[PDB]
Amino acid sequence: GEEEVETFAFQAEIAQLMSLIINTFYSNKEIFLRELISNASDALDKIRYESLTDPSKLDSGKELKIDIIPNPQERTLTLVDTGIGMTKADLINNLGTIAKSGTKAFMEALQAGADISMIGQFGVGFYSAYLVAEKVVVITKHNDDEQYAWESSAGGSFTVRADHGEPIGRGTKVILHLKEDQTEYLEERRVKEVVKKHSQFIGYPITLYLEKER
Ligand SMILES: COc1c(C)cnc(Cn2cc(C#CCC(C)(C)O)c3c(Cl)nc(N)nc32)c1C
Repeated sequence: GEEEVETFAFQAEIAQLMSLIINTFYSNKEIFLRELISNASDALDKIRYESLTDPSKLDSGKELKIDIIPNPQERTLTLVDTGIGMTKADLINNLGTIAKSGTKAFMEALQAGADISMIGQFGVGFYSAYLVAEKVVVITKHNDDEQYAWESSAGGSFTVRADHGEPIGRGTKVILHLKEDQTEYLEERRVKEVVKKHSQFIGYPITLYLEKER
């Protein structure tokens, strides 16, 4: 009803990127974590910076953090930040619009012998989620907008709806529904090893949750 879903097509360039990400043979999948962590960090930087001018921007939650939560029984890995969040326009229009050129350069660079690990230099690392995820759900809440859920299982489309499930207050929760072959990422020990390798110096506390059972 009010949480009625609308389905949208990805920009052509982004659909091909995502296909390339899903169908290229590439073993170093763990780079997805660096990119999602990097995104969480920039969103937290943004809200911190804006809060300096206008401190009431933190009324929706003072704490600036990242939690990484592996759940084996649901086959999900979640990354939750208390960053700036995304508006409806961001999710439907602006993120796609901005990412076209990065996507097009990335693919050109791949043709010319760059590797998929370099996705972050092109501003489009979010889509490396599909190295490991069959489906990605993003819950997000920006100040003065309402909470939204974005979802996609690739194949060229995404859905956006109002989300009246549990309030996140402010931020983004990226829920990675992992592929059957990628369950190593549902163990804290693996997640820890990847965070130490690639994201040790992030300027926010990253709590790695321990799976309650394997
Ligand atoms: C819907 O899913 C996505 C898609 C399709 C593409 N990219 C991203 C990456 N991304 C982008 C975020 C943003 C923003 C808008 C500004 C920069 C104005 O805050 C943004 C934010 Cl605000 N937070 C996080 N964690 N990631 C973000 C996501 C999550």
